Amino acid sequence: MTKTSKLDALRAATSREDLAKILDVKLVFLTNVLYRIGSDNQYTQFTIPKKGKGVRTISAPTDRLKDIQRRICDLLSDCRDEIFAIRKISNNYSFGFERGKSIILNAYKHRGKQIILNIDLKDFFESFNFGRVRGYFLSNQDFLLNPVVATTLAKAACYNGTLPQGSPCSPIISNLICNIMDMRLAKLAKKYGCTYSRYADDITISTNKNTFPLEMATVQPEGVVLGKVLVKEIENSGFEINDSKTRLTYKTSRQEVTGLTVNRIVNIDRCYYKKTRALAHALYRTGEYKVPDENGVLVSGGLDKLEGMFGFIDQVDKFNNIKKKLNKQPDRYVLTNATLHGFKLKLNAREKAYSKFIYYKFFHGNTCPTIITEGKTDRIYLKAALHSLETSYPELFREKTDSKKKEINLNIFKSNEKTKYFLDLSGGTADLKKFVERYKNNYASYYGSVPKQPVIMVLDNDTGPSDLLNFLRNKVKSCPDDVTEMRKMKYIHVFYNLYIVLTPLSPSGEQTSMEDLFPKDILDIKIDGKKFNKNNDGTEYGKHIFSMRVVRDKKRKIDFKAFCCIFDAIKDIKEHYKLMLNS
Amino acid sequence: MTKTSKLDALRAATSREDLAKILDVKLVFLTNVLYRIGSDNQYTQFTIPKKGKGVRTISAPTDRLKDIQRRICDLLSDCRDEIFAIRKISNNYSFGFERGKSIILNAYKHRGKQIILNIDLKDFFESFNFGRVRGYFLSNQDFLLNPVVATTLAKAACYNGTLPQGSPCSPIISNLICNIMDMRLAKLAKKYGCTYSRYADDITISTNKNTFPLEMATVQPEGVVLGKVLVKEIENSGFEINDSKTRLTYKTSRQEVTGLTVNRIVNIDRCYYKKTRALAHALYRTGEYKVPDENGVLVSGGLDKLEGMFGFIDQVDKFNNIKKKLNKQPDRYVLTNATLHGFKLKLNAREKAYSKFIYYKFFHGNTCPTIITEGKTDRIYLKAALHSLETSYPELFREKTDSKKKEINLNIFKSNEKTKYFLDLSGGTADLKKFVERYKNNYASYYGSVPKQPVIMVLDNDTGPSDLLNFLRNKVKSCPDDVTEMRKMKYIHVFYNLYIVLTPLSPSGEQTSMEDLFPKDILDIKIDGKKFNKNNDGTEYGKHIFSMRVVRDKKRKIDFKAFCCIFDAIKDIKEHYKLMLNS
Amino acid sequence: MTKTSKLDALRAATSREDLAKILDVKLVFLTNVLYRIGSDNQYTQFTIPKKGKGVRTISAPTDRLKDIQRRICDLLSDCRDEIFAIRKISNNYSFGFERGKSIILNAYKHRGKQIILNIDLKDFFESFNFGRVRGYFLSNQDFLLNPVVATTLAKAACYNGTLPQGSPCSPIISNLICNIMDMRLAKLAKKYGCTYSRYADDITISTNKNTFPLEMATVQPEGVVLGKVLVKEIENSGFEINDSKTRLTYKTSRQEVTGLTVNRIVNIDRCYYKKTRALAHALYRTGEYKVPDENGVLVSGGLDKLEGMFGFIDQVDKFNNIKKKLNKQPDRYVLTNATLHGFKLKLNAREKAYSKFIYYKFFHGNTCPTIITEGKTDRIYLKAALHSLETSYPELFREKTDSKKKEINLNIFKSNEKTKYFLDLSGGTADLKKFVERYKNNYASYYGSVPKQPVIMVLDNDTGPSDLLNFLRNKVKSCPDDVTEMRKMKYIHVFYNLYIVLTPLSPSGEQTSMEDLFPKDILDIKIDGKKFNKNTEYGKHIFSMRVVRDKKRKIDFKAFCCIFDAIKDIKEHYKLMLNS
DNA sequence: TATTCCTCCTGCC
RNA sequence: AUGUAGGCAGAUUUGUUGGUUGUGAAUCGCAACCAGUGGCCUUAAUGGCAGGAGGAA
DNA sequence: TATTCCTCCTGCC
RNA sequence: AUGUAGGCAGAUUUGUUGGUUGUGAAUCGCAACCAGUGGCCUUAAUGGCAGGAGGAA
DNA sequence: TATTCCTCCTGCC
RNA sequence: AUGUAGGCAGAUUUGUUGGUUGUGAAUCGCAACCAGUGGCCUUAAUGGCAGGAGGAA
Repeated sequence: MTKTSKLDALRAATSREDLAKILDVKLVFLTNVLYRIGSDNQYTQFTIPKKGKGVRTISAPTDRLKDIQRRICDLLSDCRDEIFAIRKISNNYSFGFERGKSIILNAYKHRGKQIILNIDLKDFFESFNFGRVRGYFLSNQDFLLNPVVATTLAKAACYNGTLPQGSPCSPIISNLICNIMDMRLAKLAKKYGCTYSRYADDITISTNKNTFPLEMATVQPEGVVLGKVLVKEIENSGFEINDSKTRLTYKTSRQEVTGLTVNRIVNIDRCYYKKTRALAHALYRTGEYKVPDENGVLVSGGLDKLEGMFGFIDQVDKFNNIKKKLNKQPDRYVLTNATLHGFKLKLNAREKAYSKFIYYKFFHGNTCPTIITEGKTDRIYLKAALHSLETSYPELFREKTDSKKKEINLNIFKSNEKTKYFLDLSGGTADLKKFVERYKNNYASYYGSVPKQPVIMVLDNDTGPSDLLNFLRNKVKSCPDDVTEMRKMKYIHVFYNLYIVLTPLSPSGEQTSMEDLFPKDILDIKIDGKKFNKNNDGTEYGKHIFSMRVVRDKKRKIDFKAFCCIFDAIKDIKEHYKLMLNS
Repeated sequence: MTKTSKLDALRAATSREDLAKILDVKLVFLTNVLYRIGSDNQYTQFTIPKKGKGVRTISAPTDRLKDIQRRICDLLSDCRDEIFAIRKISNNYSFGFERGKSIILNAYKHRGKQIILNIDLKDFFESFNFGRVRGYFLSNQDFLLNPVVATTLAKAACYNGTLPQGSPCSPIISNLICNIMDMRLAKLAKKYGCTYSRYADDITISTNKNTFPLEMATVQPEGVVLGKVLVKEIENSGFEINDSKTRLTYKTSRQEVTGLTVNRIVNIDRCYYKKTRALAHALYRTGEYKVPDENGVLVSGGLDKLEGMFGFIDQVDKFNNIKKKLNKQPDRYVLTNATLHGFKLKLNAREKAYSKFIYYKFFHGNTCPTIITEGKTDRIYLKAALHSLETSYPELFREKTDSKKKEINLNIFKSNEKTKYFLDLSGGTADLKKFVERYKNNYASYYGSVPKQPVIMVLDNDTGPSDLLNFLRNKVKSCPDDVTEMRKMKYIHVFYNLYIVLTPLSPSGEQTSMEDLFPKDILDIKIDGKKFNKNNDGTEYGKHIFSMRVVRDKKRKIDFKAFCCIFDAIKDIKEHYKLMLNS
Repeated sequence: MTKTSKLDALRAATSREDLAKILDVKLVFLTNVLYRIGSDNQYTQFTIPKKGKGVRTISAPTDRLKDIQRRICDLLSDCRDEIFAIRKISNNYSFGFERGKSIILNAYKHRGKQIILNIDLKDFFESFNFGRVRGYFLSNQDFLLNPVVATTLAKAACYNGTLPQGSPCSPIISNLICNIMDMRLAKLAKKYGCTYSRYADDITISTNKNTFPLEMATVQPEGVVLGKVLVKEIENSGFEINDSKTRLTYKTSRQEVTGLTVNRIVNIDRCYYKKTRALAHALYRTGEYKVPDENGVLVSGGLDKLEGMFGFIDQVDKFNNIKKKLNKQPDRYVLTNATLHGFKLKLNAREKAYSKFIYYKFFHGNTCPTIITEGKTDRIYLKAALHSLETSYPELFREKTDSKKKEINLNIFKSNEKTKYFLDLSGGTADLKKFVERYKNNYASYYGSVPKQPVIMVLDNDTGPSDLLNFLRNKVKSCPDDVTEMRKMKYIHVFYNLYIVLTPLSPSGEQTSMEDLFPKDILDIKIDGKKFNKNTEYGKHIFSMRVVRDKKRKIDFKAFCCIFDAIKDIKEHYKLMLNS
């Protein structure tokens, strides 16, 4: 329990009652799912098409066997972690279905190697039969389970005397039983001077030798023929080889480990990144991009899918950056210390494409108005205020599938390290000034596309926006005469779709920030006997604690009367932009 | 004819009358040249020696036949261009005698290939016999000329059976009839993974394989043996292979395509550039260099023989610069804010030698005074004046070849993009001040040789050189504690051979420019109601329009008398420098 | 004396008296040493252990034959230099025991080569028998010595039918007699396209070819086998080949020429440099490092040993730096806008380690206080003052060998180009300000080690150190509060072990320097009728060289005790701080 | 011739 | 007023792979640099693992 | 299954 | 109130050489890049040469 | 042992 | 005063190719880096093509 003695609890168990307690399910429910309704009668088969005529068949547990198997998976994952701790070892050979392991680390193991050999195991899960699972639980030290517990686990895991593909616990059991082959193959590889790794049923054996060892594989004119020692090592561990998938790749072609290039660095497939580039280009250009859904029929993809692809590329990009940092050797020379558009000089071409896509997502292809604020707390204030006045502004909300789960119809931009890296927007005022400065070129970079929604920058009055106001006056000149009239106006219209909303002044014309919009009954509340500092100048608590324990604290019953103004402005802006699209 | 239907006119031609009309020559003259006087009785043979005591014989036509053949060459070149346009193809395989093609593009085709194969065709022009020329004009589907026109073209184009080397129309006919072999060899090369190109009779076949294809050529233990397929392709097209000139070159030796190195980039032969470097060095030291003549005895060789070699090298340098600009790999950089002598860091060694030579030509090895004037209109005024007062100043003129053509004996320096690139003289005041700054080092860089002529810097009085003069009194000390008195003498001697000449001051000593020298009668002469803005800084015609119209145009007979001061100063400077040299 | 005439004098000599006069010894002593007392009886014999089962035996002259052979060695070295000069040639195939030649140049001859062949000659000196030396001295042009002189030289230079390993003259004689094989092998190597060099008995033949010429050496299953041509060219020159030492090295292994890596540049062995790095690290962490001795037991080892190791590495570093300077590549680019710690951007890793060691030597692990100054003559003034006041301050002195060799215990820091390169201390005041700025980080860099001695910056009064005083007021703030009283103290405590000592301020308050501390009469001294410039004039250099340095006048140091008592007060203060 | 939980997307197997 | 004539098209236009980087009206091209002319799997969930984008408390 | 000594240390052979 | 069972550890975790550069609580590791999967010697003085750190006249 | 001509020079074939 | 002798000169000094870059009292050399130890053509107009240097209109 608590990542300390789950394995001890499992070993101590002597009956299905103990096992049911460990899994945290009733004994009646467990033995009803497993035995009353035989586990062999709770699997549905589906198919994944394969280009090689046939298809890949997946057996999946129905509803409740799946829950029991997920519990077994959690138990066995914790047990494996504890075994690793006890034996004082680390996972260096298995990457497939392992916690803390990814395809990136598996590829990194073989980065830059002269020759790479790829083997695939035939019918990986069908090879783990019921006898093998039960025998592993009975015989392998560190488990040595009592017969009843081991048999119950084996029956809850297996379908037709083998591990099904779609069972949640099959991955971990496969890892546990394939550790034997892992160690044998690691010994063999180290013997013949090769790096070895596995990812599910995908074995990679690389070497820096110019010729692969003859005991591992030879390149006959017929093709790649695995050596007898390696083949017998794999077959003596109870697995077969898919002879039609054995590859031997030299440095002069693309060396791929589990989908990633390893010729020089761990990289994405160039074809994949270029296709993501082209899909983003198509989205910017017309209004969308098309992908095949099931049978080659081109259907429009969503922003979610393209963002997921870009994030997949960015995972490898970020890994490479983190690795490059540890090697960076300081150098001489200087530059402009970044300028307008000078923050993209540090970015890749892939990272430049991702930056452009993120900017599009937030400011050019946004499907709802995007609100930019000037800090980490204005977002919480705006969200709370809009939630309180939901009925006052119905048009600022969307509707879910008839469950009263209404959501805010806005993109409240959240600035963090990632938007600082890609967009150059960490929430500072200088950052917003540079944002406005570059807005023209950023807008132009999207192939004449016209955003359908406005981008509203809601920020304080006279507190932060002074240089920005000077820039607006001296450069934009969106109005015939504007010096301080827009310093006190319902809103502003800077550029194509960019608007700015300043916090309304007091009746006396005072310069009031966003927090002044709360009633006086709330600004004076003391948390732990600490006076709420006015905004942040200062025994006192800053705006962070104010937002966390006052504004978001719904029990305090904060009335957002003097917030309606701001929301009203946004509403009007929406209509205004529509008129622009109608003119 | 619109650059599209000259081929149409040739097709429509049906008699010698139509051909003569197309050529724009009287029919009687054409028939006289071709028939009354045998075309074979209008040729002269001369020789070019060959390394192996050999002879390259050239048959060249006389003037009357050469004019007709030049007209035919122009006609057929237009026809070839129109055929290329019509078939919607480009010229990618032929470079020898082609418009818009050079050896640079020929070499660029093979810029970095692993193996080059060079073949040369024996007796290239003696294989285009009369039958081939006449038949090509008869049968090619783009010509299908009437038999009489084709016969007359082949008669004019041909010496006794075959094309003569020296005929103007032989090259274009060679290209037209060698396109057949070009296509055949292009197909053959594409089959065996090789780039193919031709330049006259110089065939290059390059490949990136480490072994040249066995069917194209092999390296036997006797030399290069051409594959039977390639030999048969060349011979079936009616050409012979000069077996003594077949070469196969690896990247370990110099790979040459029509005179240029193609190992990594398209470059000049290193020996040639080094020899040009040495020739310029000899010129700087002793005032002359020596190159062999026809008889074998060394002779001086002028500044135009050199400076043609420099231009030949600069052609390749400029081509490479353009390509680098195309790629340019933009990234961070800091040039250290530039400096004196900092403009030469962007130049490679070859361009540095060229820039040094240009500076020697214009400021250290002049055969006559060099006049440097800021801008681009002052030299126009100076040339017009010096032409107007030719009688007044005979010593400022030199005679031409035979009867009489007197010309300004002064290098009126012209500033342009090339001068800014190589010398850092774009025609501004700042560049002129930097020129004066560097003059001492530039003078010292020429191995102690003393210029034989002055360098006169003609400038307006204090309007632009306000800063320059400060330098002359802050670092140079050219005058004894002079600040504003120096703006009152007809000439100034900065140092060495560098003199300055400011515009004479007005009667009241007011600041003035050389433009004010023009009489005020012709000052306005406004045309179309637009006044001529003298300073072009107050739709008023600028300084260029005024210069062209008023100054360059005759029929006004401008009274050039205010410019007599500048020429008097030039005479005084010449006398001063002559006296100084005699010291 | 007249190296060119020595060759003529030797080849003109005809009697043992002439040879003795050339060697500058009395004929009686020479002939008594060489003949009366057997030359074979004046040789001690000692062994050096070998890694294998063998041992290297060395026979060395006792003490007097050693002197005779030293004179002969100098004579023959001058003769060889003259023979090089007259022949209008230079040495290119031998680096060995040759003047002006080193292992660095020997390795540089073979720098980027594809394959390196290393041969070692067996029993090098044992192959130069007496007959061979005499025959060379007799029948070789450019010497053509009289048989008496040649026989005397051979008798002096030879053990029983051999050249002693420990004889001060065996090196040069071996070089002269191996020149024949040098030319033969140089021509042979040029024939087959190879660089050839010899260093004593270490022959290196290198080629840029990917296959070594079959006539020179070939790789068979047995190993490396030298070709017949090369083996005969060596054997017919009267030398043997140590076959077990023959090596052929491709670029995929460490290519070593006389101890140095050759693969890409001339470099130190990486294992050696890393070992020195680790030894310095152990010295910084603990109080000392350890190294094995002859008997196989670890011992402390002094700063001298580690300093020598670092200097050996720095020799190659400096050679590479000079070559890189020669090649160079002009360009424009900012260099970190100078700033602090930027001077280490020009140093590579080895040079950074050496710089750290030098800084530790002079400021952290110093065994005596280190005096820093702002100029070259300040330290001379302090040294003269301490030498004159030896009896007054025995506490600032130590016995080197106790043989009345008492010497200044104060480690008076001296500045030069090397300290500017490795420490950024050229003596300028701004450099001292930067030094005080960096002192904190430099102190922290030695793994919490506590210095055992102070470090005193002796400067003048508010003349140049004004920047230092401003920095101390606006930063550090050792004292709670000060405006200008810092200029008037016995000493100032700045950091852990760093102190500043200003001169005794004038009673009226006028700023003073080292010169003002001298008596008025001493400052007024004039040489060649020239007054001494405060800062027809004399600079500080002449003042120091002729006035302070020269004890002819028994010059008096009056305003020099005060700084000495200040130094002793600093010593006591730091001792108390350590004992705190 | 700040640390949970709950939707959706990507990728590998 | 003119003034002989011998063979053109196997009918027509930028060889190619990979990797790294940059860039482009881009579901893929182009340019540079490095290495080349072996072979080869390739519509991966509803599950595991590693991530990504949001929303609530 | 600055030009002479003296002491010490390093490295190669 | 619950409910069959047929094979695991040949018992357990980061293959390796050289060069260059950087770096590290370090008598040796680690990372980057380059080239790879041949062989091999190593206790180097009291002598010579090449240097380094100082002290004195 | 202005966009037209004219002169000269370089290079390739 | 003196204080024995056994063979060297095959008689003399920086192996070399190409590319790229830099540089030099230079018709060529030198240095760095990259790749090596195959072969080999070379006096190119008065013609064509591609350029360069100038002058007039």
